[PDB]
Amino acid sequence: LRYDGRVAVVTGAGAGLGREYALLFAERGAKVVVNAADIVVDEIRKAGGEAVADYNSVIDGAKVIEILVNNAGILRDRSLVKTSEQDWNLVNDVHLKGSFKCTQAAFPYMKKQNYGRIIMTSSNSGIYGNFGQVNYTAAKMGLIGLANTVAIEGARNNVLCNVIVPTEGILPDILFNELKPKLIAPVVAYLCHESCEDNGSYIESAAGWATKLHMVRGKGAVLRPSLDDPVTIEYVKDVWSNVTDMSKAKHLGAIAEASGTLLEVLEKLKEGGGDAIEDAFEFNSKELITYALGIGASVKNAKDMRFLYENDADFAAIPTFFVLPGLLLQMSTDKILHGEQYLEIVDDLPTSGTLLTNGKVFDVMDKGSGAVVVTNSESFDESGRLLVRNQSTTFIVGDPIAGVVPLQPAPNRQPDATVQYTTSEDQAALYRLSGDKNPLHIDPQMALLAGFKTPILHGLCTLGFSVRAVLAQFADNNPALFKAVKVRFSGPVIPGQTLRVDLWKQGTRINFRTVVVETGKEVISGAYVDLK
Amino acid sequence: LRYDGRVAVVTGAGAGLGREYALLFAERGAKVVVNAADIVVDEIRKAGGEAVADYNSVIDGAKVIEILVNNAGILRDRSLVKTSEQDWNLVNDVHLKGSFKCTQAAFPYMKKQNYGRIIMTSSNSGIYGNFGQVNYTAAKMGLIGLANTVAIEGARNNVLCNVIVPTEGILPDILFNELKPKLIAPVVAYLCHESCEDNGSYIESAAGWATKLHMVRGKGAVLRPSLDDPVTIEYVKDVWSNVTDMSKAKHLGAIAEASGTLLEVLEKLKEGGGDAIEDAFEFNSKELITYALGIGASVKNAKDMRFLYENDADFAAIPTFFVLPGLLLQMSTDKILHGEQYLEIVDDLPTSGTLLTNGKVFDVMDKGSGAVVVTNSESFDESGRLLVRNQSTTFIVGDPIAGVVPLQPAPNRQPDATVQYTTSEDQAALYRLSGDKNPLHIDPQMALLAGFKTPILHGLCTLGFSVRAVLAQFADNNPALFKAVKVRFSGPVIPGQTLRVDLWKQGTRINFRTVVVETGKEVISGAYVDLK
Repeated sequence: LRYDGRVAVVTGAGAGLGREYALLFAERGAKVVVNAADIVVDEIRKAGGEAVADYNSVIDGAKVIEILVNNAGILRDRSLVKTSEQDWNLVNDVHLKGSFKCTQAAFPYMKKQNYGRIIMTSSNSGIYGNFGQVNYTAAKMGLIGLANTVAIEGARNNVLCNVIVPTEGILPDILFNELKPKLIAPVVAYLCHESCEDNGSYIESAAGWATKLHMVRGKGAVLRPSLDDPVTIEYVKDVWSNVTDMSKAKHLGAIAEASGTLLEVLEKLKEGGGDAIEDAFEFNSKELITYALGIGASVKNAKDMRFLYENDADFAAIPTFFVLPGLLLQMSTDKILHGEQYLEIVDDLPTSGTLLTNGKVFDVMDKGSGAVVVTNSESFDESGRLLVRNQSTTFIVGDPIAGVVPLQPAPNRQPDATVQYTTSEDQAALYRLSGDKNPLHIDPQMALLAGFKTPILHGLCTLGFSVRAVLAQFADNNPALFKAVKVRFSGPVIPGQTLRVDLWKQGTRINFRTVVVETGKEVISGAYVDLK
Repeated sequence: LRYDGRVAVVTGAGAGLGREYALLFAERGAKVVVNAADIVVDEIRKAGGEAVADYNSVIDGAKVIEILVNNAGILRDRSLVKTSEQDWNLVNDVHLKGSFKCTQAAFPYMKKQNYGRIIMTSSNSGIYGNFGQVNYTAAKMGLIGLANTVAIEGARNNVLCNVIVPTEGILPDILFNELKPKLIAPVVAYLCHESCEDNGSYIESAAGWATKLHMVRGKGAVLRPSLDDPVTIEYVKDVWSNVTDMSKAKHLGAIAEASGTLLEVLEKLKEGGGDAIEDAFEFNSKELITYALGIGASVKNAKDMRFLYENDADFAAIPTFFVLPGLLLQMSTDKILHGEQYLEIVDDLPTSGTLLTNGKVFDVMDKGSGAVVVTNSESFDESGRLLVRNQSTTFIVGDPIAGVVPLQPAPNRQPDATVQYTTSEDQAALYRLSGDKNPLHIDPQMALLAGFKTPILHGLCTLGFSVRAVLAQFADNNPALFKAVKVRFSGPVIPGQTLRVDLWKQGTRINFRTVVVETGKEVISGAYVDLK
């Protein structure tokens, strides 16, 4: 890996980092300008290489120019109140202004040639701050903003610009003896080679180790209940833990990205409001298979492999998996017997990704000794495609409007088919791993407090078993044929009990009901699956 | 939420952002200095408030001073080659130098009072870069490095410093009409209130929305095979995808953190070398329970609740769970019949966290038509406590040294106890979710290619069942009494088959063997558990 036919300019090449950038560049074929200087020139030459000396100050970069590594620097470390005009000025001049001048003078030559490699030297002191160094930390972070723009103005003509970040009392020998300039030079050298396509990077390096730094941005938070309200200081406070929550932080690539996300916020806020809920749902094959096993899919069934092994050619979710994002969001906060469920697949389903879901109360009813709340939820993928409609009906102890999906009673005749599934005693202990942690499905004491003699199976688990019976029986176990499910949860199932699913075929629609065999009791009623 | 007994200074308060910072501060009780100015003073006064005018330039901050929001600015947008002396200078002077001067003059008053709130104005242009703006982007990122140090020098006396980041052609009305200065003012106001303890923050805000930005740092990568080798450009290249891998990126709080991690790298490299492997293992109760169910723990057993429900007062891992970090790391790359396993718990086990694990080949042997590789692994928690020793022996078709843990043959007499466990047909389909995805435990075609007639259960799953028999039988199901396990995997188990574990008690040590009941064949041999 060489640098034949290349000219490199190193500022502050008299010593330290610069000096070693000089030697390595010459070592590997490049002809070098050492911007003190004479000692390095003669040493490069004697080692068998081509190089010229330069005595110019970085303020005067035009004469320097006539690869560019900006490395010259000075120190004038003072406290804040003790940092004078000359202190501020001389540090800002050599580091920031100087790098600008020198990059300025070199660029035309690099762009008209369609090849260029520029380097700025920043430091952790700039990145993090450091007591008693305002001038220097202002300057070295300034070099990052300089580079960010030099990178962009050079991009389309192969003129690239990156940032190198070279990291009392007594150090341990192993550390002190590895903190040497010779070990950082090759990172800089690689960032200045033809094969490198890095542009706008921050690379930290020392002691023969390197990493990349970049800025990330939190999800953040809207600062008013609606578009029709102002922003009050009291709201900013009440919402500050969300503003500064970095747990979902992301890196943006360019200013237009930073600018284009505001629209989304405003539109969301406008279409609905502050009485809406939002959350992220990450998944991969692991969660898909965990769920399928939770609802009884088994490798004893050849047709189930597709739901149980990620490398199967037909690997897919059982589509009721997509009740979870809606479910978890709606039970995460309160703004509770799960009584009815509706789920609509609207588009082809993926096998992984990061979903965005919303939550809105759709309808509230009054049933004497109780209230019914109908909650509507939509799930979208990362690019913004709508995947799922979730409508859930809850009863809170203690006339539906249009758009509330009604139940359909069983066709008054013998079922066309029946399917029996035995559940295991661990069915709920397994199903709850898909995210529904309610203690009444596992903890005897909490089940009792919720009015059950033993822990009961999740209603949505029983729905899972039922949709599986529908799909094996009427859709050849093809999940892409599933359109929608609607269900009333009408009774408790105990893990270990046996289910029978009664099915009636009526065109597109499979009516069904689910009975616990040992008691004779109905546990899913008024229910159907729509196929495609 | 008011600002009584507070004096605030706003630069560039004549218009825009500044103007509205002026009004809100006065609106809520503070007496204000509007640094054009007269129009704002008279308007603050008429609205019923106290404020004075100021005509001083930000370069001359001493006269301004006699809360500080630095907001004055200018624009001189030029291309890189077209940015002159006056262009660079005037933008750097008003933004960067000006903010310094003004913060400089105000600090003494804030520190000797033990109360202070300072604000710098940066921009996304600085943070990301923007074509044709070098002077401005250099300056606005410079303000971040300025603030980073002002924050630190003010911290111990309640003098806090934060950064506000206020975000052609035709915009949509909804966006254009919300991009107004009045909506950003309260974020700045909150960052300048007594209740706020934010120091060194970057807060982005616009259109009644806000988030926090911060710099993160990748795990990075060592740039040489050992401490005895130099760093070559060729190695930096070969290793560059690891250097710039941001998938494990973390935020550091201070420069000393950035500096203190280098030592660890050097020491690691020294103790061993480049012939070692490293990886991260994240877990919580979900993975713990997924694993316990995978090895047969069941809510039918009262003593198993502790392994199956996260809110149980005795919630714990079954300790063989901690074979996984070692296992996954060692099978992730090659640098394969699993023949023997050893696992030592060295310290109290947690129920979540992020583990660090290493991998080193300990011994290689030559067994005629095959080679034995003994691999050693250590797992540590986040603070650095050693939790696990993992020694695994593999056979690769086609004299052990000290420190290779030997097998111990069964005591020659009838077992003291026996335990029978039926596995389910889905045992491997479930167990593989704990991370061992080898297709031969699930896919018939791949099992065959690996020389098995049907998919076989993972050997480590069978070890799990066996240690469970040991713990229920001899340790009262107390996982904290488990010290170590050693095993030869001596035959295949098919999911659905029945296991019997034969146990012999001999003080601290429980010898055991595991037999498939239906065939009569031994599947775990030469094996023991050490208890505490």
